[PDB]
Amino acid sequence: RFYQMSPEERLASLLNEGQISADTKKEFENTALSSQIANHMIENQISETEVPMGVGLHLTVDETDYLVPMATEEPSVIAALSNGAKIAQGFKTVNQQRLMRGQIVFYDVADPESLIDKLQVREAEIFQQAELSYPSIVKRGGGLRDLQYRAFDESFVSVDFLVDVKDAMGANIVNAMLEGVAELFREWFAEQKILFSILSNYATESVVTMKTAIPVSRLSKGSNGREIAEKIVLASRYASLDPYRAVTHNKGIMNGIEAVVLATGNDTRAVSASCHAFAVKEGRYQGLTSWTLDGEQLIGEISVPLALATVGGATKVLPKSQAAADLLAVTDAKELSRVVAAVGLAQNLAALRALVSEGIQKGHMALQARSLAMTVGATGKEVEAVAQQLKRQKTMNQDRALAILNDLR
Amino acid sequence: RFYQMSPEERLASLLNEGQISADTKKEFENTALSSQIANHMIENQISETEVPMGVGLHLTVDETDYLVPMATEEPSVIAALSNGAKIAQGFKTVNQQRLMRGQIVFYDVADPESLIDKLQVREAEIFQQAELSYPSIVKRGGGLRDLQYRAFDESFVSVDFLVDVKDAMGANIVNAMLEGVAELFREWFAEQKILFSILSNYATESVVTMKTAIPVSRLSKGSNGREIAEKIVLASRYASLDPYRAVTHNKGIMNGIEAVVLATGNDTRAVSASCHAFAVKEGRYQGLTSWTLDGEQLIGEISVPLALATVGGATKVLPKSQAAADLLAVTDAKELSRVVAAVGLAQNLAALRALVSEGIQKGHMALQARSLAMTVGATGKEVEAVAQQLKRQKTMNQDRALAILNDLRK
Ligand SMILES: CCCCc1ccc(NS(=O)(=O)c2ccc(O)c(C(=O)O)c2)cc1
Ligand SMILES: CCCCc1ccc(NS(=O)(=O)c2ccc(O)c(C(=O)O)c2)cc1
Ligand SMILES: [Ca+2]
Repeated sequence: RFYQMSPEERLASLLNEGQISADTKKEFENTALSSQIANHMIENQISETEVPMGVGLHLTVDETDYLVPMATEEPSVIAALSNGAKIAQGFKTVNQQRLMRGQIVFYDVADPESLIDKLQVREAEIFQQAELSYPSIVKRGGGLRDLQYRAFDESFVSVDFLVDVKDAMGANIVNAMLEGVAELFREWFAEQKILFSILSNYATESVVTMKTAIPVSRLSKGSNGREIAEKIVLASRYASLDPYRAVTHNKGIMNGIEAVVLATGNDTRAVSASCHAFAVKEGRYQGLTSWTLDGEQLIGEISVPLALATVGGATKVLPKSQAAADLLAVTDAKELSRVVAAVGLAQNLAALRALVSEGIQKGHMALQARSLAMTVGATGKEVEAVAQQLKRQKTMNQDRALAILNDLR
Repeated sequence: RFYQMSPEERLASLLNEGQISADTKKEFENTALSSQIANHMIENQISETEVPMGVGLHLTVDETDYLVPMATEEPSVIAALSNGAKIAQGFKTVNQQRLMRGQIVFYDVADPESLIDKLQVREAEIFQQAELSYPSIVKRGGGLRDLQYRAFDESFVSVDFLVDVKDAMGANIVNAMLEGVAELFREWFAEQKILFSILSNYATESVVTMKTAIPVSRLSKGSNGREIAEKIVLASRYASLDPYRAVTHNKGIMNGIEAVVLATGNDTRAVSASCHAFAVKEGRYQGLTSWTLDGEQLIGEISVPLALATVGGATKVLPKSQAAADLLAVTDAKELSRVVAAVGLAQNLAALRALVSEGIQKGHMALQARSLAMTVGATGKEVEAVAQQLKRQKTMNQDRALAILNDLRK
């Protein structure tokens, strides 16, 4: 059976059955992550996806400078982060919490108030069972912190667990705790029915809020920085009115956030789900940032749930995660979340400035022009000279870039 | 001048400045994607992230069987997809559309009605110029299909463009078209002001709806399949009541969807943004699937916006994307979206069945027992033999798995 075959046997079988070509088999064999690691981490393993990784520059958070590992396939994301970080100069923490959530959900509950009374008088025993079900997190100074109770639909009761999982994302800790407590619940309440017991990825107790305050002159190379700031404010407010913009606005933010999450070995689906769900405010999907003009400064703020990890999951077992974490110089998960939120705000700034100025299309083209200048051998003032001239005609390629460079030499 | 340096020079500089260790530099150098490709795709390039890729099994969509490339770092995702697909047996398309969206947004509009009237009488010219701004897509049978107009509070007007981008995701086509039309708008309306012109990732005209119908006996190896089906229906209903569950429910779906999107070289942020926004219904974030009982069958349905690509972006320039596409063997992007939506529904089925039965933790450990057996060298009948013995006691690691394997071989 395929599940029980070695990776080599799996690839040989796919080729034999005509499901992949010999060239595809050879490419699937071209890997850099150890086969033993890859085949351990997932099931039915055959190969890997390689996502380019680069370095985001100029980010400063609470007066500490960072070099940001960013894994993405999308052109201009990393250059845009670097551009936004450089404009903003620095980011400051406004607020931060870090707890992870789980739930045990009962169903067919005749009297939710009565069930809640029986749970609430037993909270000390629940906390003791939570520790017994995962003792190591308590030893390390974390563990269950709070129990909350919600009733739904005259049938359901959610017992909400708020847990300090220290530097892990917390799925294994929380799920082990919940399974152990659910076993005790089944002993105590043999006639109540538990539907499921599972983590929640909606990590509303891991929200971090970061801000920046930018002199408006930094928003343009000319004298119209205030008029750019006013337009950034309008574009950000427009995301609160039109979900077709809000989705794209937040997608841009996530181009930066997801790139760091992926590079550091964190779970990209969990961050995406928590951030996009948090975008729903007052019943409408809206932007995750706010931009306002205060005096002669453009003020930006982001607020996102970032239950990120510096240990566990794929943060250590994948060697590239460890390499990215060395570059980023962060071992504390609270700090990781502050940095990642700042990346999202810097990314959004670069996007909004471009959108309301030359446009993102022209912004991409300017990056392409500079790349072409560098590829054909321009150095120093030559790079900006070739790139600026490339921008004056619509067709750009290496032949034209070299002709410009050689004409200038 | 980090953007000008070569990748090797970048890594040497980071080492020289004490920002990375020698061991980190060596690991960053351990790469399988061509440096020339990686350095041209992104900026400030130094290395790559490697995401394990496996094969999701048993998926059938509209009576065609598939083998699904899935790139993920999370244990159990691929085996869970395979389990859900096997239980479901097959998926059927309910409906599908495929158009991409962009917008030109005007601001400080004194009279939105008058502006819309002036644009609407000029649609032929808008259609003529959208072609001129990207003629290849029209030559290929695509292009602009519809213009819509929305006015807002605070003096904004959005001109909405609905575009057939054929097998591309469409960012380059749509953004080029919008830029060219915006130039024409500026010539026409000197007193109006355009705030921006950009695609929308909220691809509500690329929604696909897929369904499955499952005899309830298939939900348990015992005689209680109907009772499992009832609990799946209630767990799915609960996601309509509690956003704390809905987010996790949809995250599970996206473990499967994102794995295929990533493996095929598609943009994972775009799919995540469109799918999670689409989860908002009647002002509340809810599940992307529905499960009901009808005719002693468990009936599941998913509906997601999937503006996916089989050309462009990273679908061809990354060799692993082409390898994944060979394995998957879809004919066009519409078919890719149908398969990916079916993956999401199969994933959700496997998750809900486990949640209401033995629990996800027990399901993870059963898979870990087999994985440990294979990691230490078990083959054939040894895989299940080692795994079954591992589950009889508490310690789940490689040392114990190897001790069992060597003992069984004595
Ligand atoms: C210094 C470069 C200037 C131009 C530029 C700016 C940003 C990006 N990347 S982005 O922020 O990820 C991004 C991409 C596409 C988008 O549509 C959006 C959005 O609409 O908000 C955001 C790319 C180019
Ligand atoms: C045959 C395996 C049986 C057990 C099992 C089933 C599914 C998965 N993966 S999953 O669907 O991606 C997923 C993971 C974690 C989750 O909390 C959820 C959710 O809550 O919906 C979903 C893993 C294990
Ligand atoms: Ca079916």
